[PDB]
Amino acid sequence: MKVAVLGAAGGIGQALALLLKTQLPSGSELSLYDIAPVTPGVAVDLSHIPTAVKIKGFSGEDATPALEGADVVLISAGVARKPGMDRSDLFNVNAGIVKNLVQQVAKTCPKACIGIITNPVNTTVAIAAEVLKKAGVYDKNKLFGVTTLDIICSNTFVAELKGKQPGEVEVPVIGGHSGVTILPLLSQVPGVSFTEQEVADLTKRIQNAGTEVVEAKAGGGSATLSMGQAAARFGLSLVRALQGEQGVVECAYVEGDGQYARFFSQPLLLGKNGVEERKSIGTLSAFEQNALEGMLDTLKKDIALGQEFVNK
Amino acid sequence: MKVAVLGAAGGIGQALALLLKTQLPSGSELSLYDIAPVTPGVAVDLSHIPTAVKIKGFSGEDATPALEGADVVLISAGVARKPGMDRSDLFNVNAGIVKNLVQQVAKTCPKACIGIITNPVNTTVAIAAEVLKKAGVYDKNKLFGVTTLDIICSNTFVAELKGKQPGEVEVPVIGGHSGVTILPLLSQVPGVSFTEQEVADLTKRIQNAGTEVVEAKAGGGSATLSMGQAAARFGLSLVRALQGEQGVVECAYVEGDGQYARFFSQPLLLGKNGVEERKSIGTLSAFEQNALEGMLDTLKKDIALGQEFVNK
Ligand SMILES: NC(=O)c1ccc[n+]([C@@H]2O[C@H](COP(=O)([O-])OP(=O)(O)OC[C@H]3O[C@@H](n4cnc5c(N)ncnc54)[C@H](O)[C@@H]3O)[C@@H](O)[C@H]2O)c1
Repeated sequence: MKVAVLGAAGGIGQALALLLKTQLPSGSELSLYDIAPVTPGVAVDLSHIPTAVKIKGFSGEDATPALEGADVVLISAGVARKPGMDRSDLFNVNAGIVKNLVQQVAKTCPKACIGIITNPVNTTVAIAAEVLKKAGVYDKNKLFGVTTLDIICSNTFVAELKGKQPGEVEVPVIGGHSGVTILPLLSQVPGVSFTEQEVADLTKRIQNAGTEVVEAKAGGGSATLSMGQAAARFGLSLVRALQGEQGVVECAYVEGDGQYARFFSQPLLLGKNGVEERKSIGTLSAFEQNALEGMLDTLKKDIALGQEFVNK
Repeated sequence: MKVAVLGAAGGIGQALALLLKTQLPSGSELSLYDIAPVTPGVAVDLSHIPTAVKIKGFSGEDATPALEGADVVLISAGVARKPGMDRSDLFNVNAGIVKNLVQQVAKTCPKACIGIITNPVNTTVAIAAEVLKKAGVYDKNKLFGVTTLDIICSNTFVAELKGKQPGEVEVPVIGGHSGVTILPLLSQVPGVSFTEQEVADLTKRIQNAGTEVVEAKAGGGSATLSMGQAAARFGLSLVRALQGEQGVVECAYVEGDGQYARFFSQPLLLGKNGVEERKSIGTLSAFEQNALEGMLDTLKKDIALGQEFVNK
């Protein structure tokens, strides 16, 4: 099976391509693509690592050469926030490239699962959906917003706080991928019970994790490595399910039953064709219930903004 | 165990910290250091990955807080080469950085094992030694020049050629870490046989693998991801050995018996005190015999340079 990374030259893309080179299954194929002229050399550098994963790099305006026969297309192209900005600012910046990149996909590998990393996810996914719809090949079970970073961050904070082994904690995270739209279902963390203030303090910390990294890098980029690792966990999950592994569950922003919004991140059962079943968000706590409602308007706005950009 | 990465904000440094954060044994501590102000931000980014490895970053002029208690110190600091340059050409821009870093290691954690990644390793390892000898704390079982990257490139090219599974091949490589001092013992590869010609092409390819990447990145930088992977393997081998594991063997550049030069790279058994035993380079073919000879001049020359730089 072939995986294609769009935006492989940036900080997130390189960390991701490194992880995938070293962790995809023997026999997999990985093609990298980016406008950056360094791109082909990023592949040559990775080609030197001794794993049964064939790698190739392409530069240019045409991504087409690395989308041929692609099964999974991970999109991390774009740019990221510096100190001050939010996640609803570089909009025209990236939305454009997402728009462009999603188009080449539709023409070249419509039936592949597409994972969107480029922020702001809430909006960029909607834009990709509209482009896929417009081109007449949209498969709503094959378009996901990679929100995995919010999951691994919540795992880490819950572990440290409660003194648990970090690999043994998995917290479900629902909603969206930015600020208020990010909701940790802490009431559902087995074996651990929290106090209202911990839930409050933790939720805040989890929602502001990205800012924590920006202020620390003092305007030297945002999270790139952990983002890389997370995108890496998600790509492998997608790849495992596509190969028939059963029981693969990941929360991800997708087009659902519209119960809360056209797009919403909830627990997903993945299978040979992408989303196999959209799990329920389960029983919420008063706090989660409270928080779930107050972010709605914000979420559909992002979605809105996304739809607009394409249809007009 | 505590691992200190010096020069952590560069491309090698960051790819290396990413791999070590997810791969060191639970319980380990990872310290990052670079003069670049972004460094502490890099650690915070990595601190978001849920593994039981505590990580912190430090910036500034003084590496002291990074070095307190380190058991392993990896030095990837310094400038990489530009298209056209050679590994020898980096001596001037890197000698002082190495000198400064190693002195702080000497004052703060003299017992730690030191891995010099900074090129030209043939020369920078010699500088480090003299510096340690002058601080009066040099342990030749504790100072190594990381050449692991020549190994993994060798296992890759050999596998692609002979149709073997990359993970099953281990070609040993001795000499030094440069265009003509890198000698792969293709004759000792258990299982495969090569033709006069094959050995000829493979050998050149392995020796210029570094340039292959610099050229391919067209000025963007040299091997950084394959290099981060190689230094990670080496660092994992060292740590497993410091912990008591047996049978740990890695080729590295160190002060040996002197049979070929003050420093030479050969198979080394690693143990709880650093280099445990330097294994014999074994059986050489006609060709390998020629190579080994052809290069000694350059090597002693390369070492001579690092020495007078500290002495003179
Ligand atoms: N052993 C090998 O196989 C091998 C392979 C490639 C490169 N290298 C060498 O490793 C070094 C690293 O290259 P790179 O690709 O990461 O380059 P890079 O330019 O991308 O990063 C180098 C980093 O060194 C840091 N640095 C410089 N002086 C410092 C000091 N005094 N204290 C702390 N940090 C300092 C810089 O801030 C920078 O982040 C170079 O000397 C390169 O030639 C080794």
